[PDB]
Amino acid sequence: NKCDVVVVGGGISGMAAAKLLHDSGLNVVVLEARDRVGGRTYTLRNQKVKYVDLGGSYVGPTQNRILRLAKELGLETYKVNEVERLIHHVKGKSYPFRGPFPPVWNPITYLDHNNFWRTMDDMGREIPSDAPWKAPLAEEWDNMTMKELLDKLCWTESAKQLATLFVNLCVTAETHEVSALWFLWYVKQCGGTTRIISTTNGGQERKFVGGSGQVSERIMDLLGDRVKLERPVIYIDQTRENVLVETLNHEMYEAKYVISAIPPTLGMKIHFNPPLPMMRNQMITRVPLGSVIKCIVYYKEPFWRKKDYCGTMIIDGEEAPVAYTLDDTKPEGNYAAIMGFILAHKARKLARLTKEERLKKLCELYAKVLGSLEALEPVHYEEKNWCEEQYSGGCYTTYFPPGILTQYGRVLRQPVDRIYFAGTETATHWSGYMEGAVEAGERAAREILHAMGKIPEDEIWQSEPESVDVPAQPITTTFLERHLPSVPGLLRLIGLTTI
Amino acid sequence: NKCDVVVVGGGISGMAAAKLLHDSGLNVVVLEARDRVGGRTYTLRNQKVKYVDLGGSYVGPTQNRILRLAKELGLETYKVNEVERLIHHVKGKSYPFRGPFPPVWNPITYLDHNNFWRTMDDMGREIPSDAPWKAPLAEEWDNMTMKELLDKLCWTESAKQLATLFVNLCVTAETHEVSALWFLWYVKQCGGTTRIISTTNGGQERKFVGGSGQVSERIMDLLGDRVKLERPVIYIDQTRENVLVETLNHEMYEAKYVISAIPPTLGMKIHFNPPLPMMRNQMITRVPLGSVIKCIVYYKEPFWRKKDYCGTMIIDGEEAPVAYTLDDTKPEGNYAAIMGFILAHKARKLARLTKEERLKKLCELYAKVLGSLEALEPVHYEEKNWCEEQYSGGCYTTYFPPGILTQYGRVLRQPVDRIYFAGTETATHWSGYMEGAVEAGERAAREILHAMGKIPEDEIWQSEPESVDVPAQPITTTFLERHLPSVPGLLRLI
Ligand SMILES: *[C]C1=C([C])[C]=C2C(=[C]1)N([C][C]([O])[C]([O])[C]([O])[C]OP([O])(=O)OP([O])(=O)O[C][C]1O[C](N3[C]=NC4=C3N=[C]N=C4[N])[C]([O])[C]1[O])C1=NC(=O)[N]C(=O)C1=N2C#C[C][N][C]1[C][C]C2=[C][C]=C([O])[C]=C12
Ligand SMILES: *[C]C1=C([C])[C]=C2C(=[C]1)N([C][C]([O])[C]([O])[C]([O])[C]OP([O])(=O)OP([O])(=O)O[C][C]1O[C](N3[C]=NC4=C3N=[C]N=C4[N])[C]([O])[C]1[O])C1=NC(=O)[N]C(=O)C1=N2C#C[C][N][C]1[C][C]C2=[C][C]=C([O])[C]=C12
Repeated sequence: NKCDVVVVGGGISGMAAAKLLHDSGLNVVVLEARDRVGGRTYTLRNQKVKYVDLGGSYVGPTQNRILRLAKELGLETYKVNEVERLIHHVKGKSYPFRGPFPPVWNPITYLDHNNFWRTMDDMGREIPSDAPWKAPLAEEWDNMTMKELLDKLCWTESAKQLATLFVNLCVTAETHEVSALWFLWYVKQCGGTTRIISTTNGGQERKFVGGSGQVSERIMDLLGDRVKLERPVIYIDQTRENVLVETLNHEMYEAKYVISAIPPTLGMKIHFNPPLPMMRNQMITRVPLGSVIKCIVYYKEPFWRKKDYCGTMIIDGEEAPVAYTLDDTKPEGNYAAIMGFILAHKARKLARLTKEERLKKLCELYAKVLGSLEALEPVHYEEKNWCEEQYSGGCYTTYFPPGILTQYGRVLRQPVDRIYFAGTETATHWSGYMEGAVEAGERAAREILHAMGKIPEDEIWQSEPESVDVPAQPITTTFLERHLPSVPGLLRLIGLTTI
Repeated sequence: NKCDVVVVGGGISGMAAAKLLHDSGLNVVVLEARDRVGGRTYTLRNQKVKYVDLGGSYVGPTQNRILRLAKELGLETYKVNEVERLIHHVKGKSYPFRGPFPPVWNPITYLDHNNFWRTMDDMGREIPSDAPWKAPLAEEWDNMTMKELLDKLCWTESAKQLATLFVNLCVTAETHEVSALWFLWYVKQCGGTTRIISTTNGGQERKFVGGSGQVSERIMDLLGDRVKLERPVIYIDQTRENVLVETLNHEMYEAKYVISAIPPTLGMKIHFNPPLPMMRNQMITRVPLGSVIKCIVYYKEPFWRKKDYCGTMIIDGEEAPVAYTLDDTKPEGNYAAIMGFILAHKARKLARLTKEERLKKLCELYAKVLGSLEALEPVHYEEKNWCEEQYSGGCYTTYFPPGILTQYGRVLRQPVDRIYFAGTETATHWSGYMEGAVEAGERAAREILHAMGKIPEDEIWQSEPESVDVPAQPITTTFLERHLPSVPGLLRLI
């Protein structure tokens, strides 16, 4: 019934917010729509897999908030396997390699690939993490899709194809679906291209022992009966002295403040009194989530390792159901498995098939890429299509179509009277990730603490000490990477010498 | 409590559906979120204006369903004033003209303008009205914005600017916000460029005497206590023998079938059991509505007529708050007024001002364009910002960003178990308009009649006889319009 703060949503963001407020001495209630906590994280447990993350899973260096929260809750990490060679599969052929980036030998194609990644980061440096709409060329960049940007930037099909794969994998959307400004912001706010794509020293370095679902579960344990499951919020009324929050199962909650810790568009599932301000009213209809099926195929042994493959495959081409895989074997070396993502339009297309049909397609692809008949002998399979989730809307996160970020971006975390906004989408560092969920939840909680006069303004945004367990190596470039010309740059140099 | 069909939404589409079902002998209930019917139509009445449409207003030739429904309800139309000259205001100067298209005098610019409009219609001919995703180049066209298309097509800035205005005015969205495939479909399904932009012989020919709100109001009169106001639907349960529909004020309704007659994205305001199928679940997060403020400035007399101007202004440029106006004077010649639309990003930008500040900006603009100090002396002002509406989401209609129509378009009117889908967004002719609302409402109603075994399959989609009161003249082109080369075409000949 009556409390200090109602938190809507029991994903990592809502749970982090509720924990901070509870630890500060406030009476909190978490209203969660599902019969479980965790949201876009979900750890399945059964005999065949022990445990498997079907949602968010990976953590890495510079993600210090999720690492600190998880450590406090008694969790540990382990390293994703990257000992052996990675594979880039292009035009029906596999090319083994080492390092974060697939190597290119052709001098022209090399210049083009080098320029693409460099330019992504160059453009990123002009975009403020906390206010992308303030970039000098914000409007110009926001009014084009990533498809248009790639068409302008990439002078080789090889670079364009890899860049396209990169976009699909990063944001589970097509290049023509997303704003260039928003995408460039997204990469920059994760620390740039190298940091976002890397396993070793990047976002995919580690997983939690026992699954990421334990983060939300263990906070629920701490909060006890304060977390209310199967309580979808339907109505928020701010016309009176205290805020009134109503659920689908007819219960009413009274609070001084509310934290909305749900994906921005899912705010549409709530009826507001008074109506939302114009800008937010329209913003929440303009911000979809991406499309992905996460698929895990289990084998008797991690047979790829014997061929000096780590299990990482970057797979180009329309025919391939999965464009990217990682070894998902347990740290102990058992429950051998390959994790793959079916991305964007392919998630839409292949959802039509049965689970068994998708398993067959994946195994046949992996057999081709790994050059191994053993890939045709799976022992188990698990998958989750996030497009079907009423209380997620998709995965991994919210994307912005052309024109939206400059027009509506300012609104994302602007309080509406006594409602404050959390959720990973409102983060300024690793927005879209579990790390961003923690940042946003704790920041929203502190906004309320400030509103109550409990903390000063300069304490709303708090820095995070670097993890001792997961140290971050700096991102470096070589002299040649910095100064080699683009393709048009080389042609301009040719045009001058000839004159 | 218990009925045959629950209709969610009491706009024109929901009302048309409910009327058809009621007239067929079925027990219907309409659940409407607001304290009024009409939705994206709203007629305000007061002493100063008599009546004014603040939402949808215009009807015209080929819109035979809305015309027939309105006639049956006892309504009449009158013609929007287009007797005198139209004005095109470009680079700070007014150029009076006659006919639907503003003239172009520079020869290269003429070729470019001619080619733009022609190409829009050429492309439209390859897009099926009932299945735009089946266009031969559907994917190619859906994967680019209208901005990209205009950049490719328009070899002059003059043509590009006018084309941009056209897009903003048609769909209350920026060229970079919308799919080219969807926009080309939208124009084609209204009958093409000439039909959509024209007052005389086009979509803006007429208004209803007394306001368009009377359509929904008079159907509410016919249905009596069957329309429930201030009943926002929050929950639909299809797990049992009968469908259960719950409202925010705690009431429960039981029906054999449901019609959803709300904008597609507003389906998000309803919690579903079982959950929606994947494709619809995601579709309804990908389909926003446009942004517009409709503004009506009142004057003592229709003074523009004395200068041989009809009141139509096409106003280019970023500085102008309003890009397009029409004379909104009553058929009797009193309550003189100019109607203008503040479109897309300008609706967002200028919403920050006060009502009085917007009035001043409009009056100063109209004084400039009409070249008349009389424009600085308004007697009254009314406006409505549709962006602020929880139960509309915007106006005039839903737009599709790049990539959405091909991936999710098939889902729009696909039934979900016992839920059928109406709303103007699901129409195949004048989708986006009051006409489309009637088409979709009646079609959804007939889908249910077929499901009940009351009518055969071939009766779900029904043709409409042409209005005797509002006859349609055919759209024609000249030999030169058809065969004159584009700018690149002329360069190839050189
Ligand atoms: C799904 C997914 C997947 C599949 C994957 C992934 C992911 C996902 N991610 C993301 C995460 O998960 C996120 O971010 C988080 O989780 C979020 O959180 P938040 O904010 O909290 O949210 P959520 O969860 O959603 O929650 C919410 C809640 O609420 C609720 N509700 C609703 N509604 C309502 C409610 N309640 C009451 N009422 C109402 N009305 C719900 O239910 C919930 O619960 C991730 N992340 C991380 O970190 N990591 C990872 O891993 C992940 N994942 C992914 C990844 C990928 N990666 C890849 C590989 C390679 C690469 C490269 C580059 C890039 O960029 C990427 C990549
Ligand atoms: C807003 C607007 C404006 C400002 C203007 C205009 C318009 C609009 N339009 C459109 C119309 O209005 C529409 O289409 C209709 O109305 C629609 O109908 P429907 O489908 O039925 O829908 P609605 O209304 O929305 O209804 C719905 C209902 O539902 C309800 N709900 C929600 N949610 C819910 C509910 N309930 C229960 N529960 C829940 N949950 C609500 O409340 C409602 O009631 C139009 N149209 C026509 O036809 N006409 C006109 O005029 C119009 N307008 C406009 C126009 C413009 N024009 C321009 C000038 C020049 C030009 C050229 C070209 C083009 O294209 C255009 C133009």
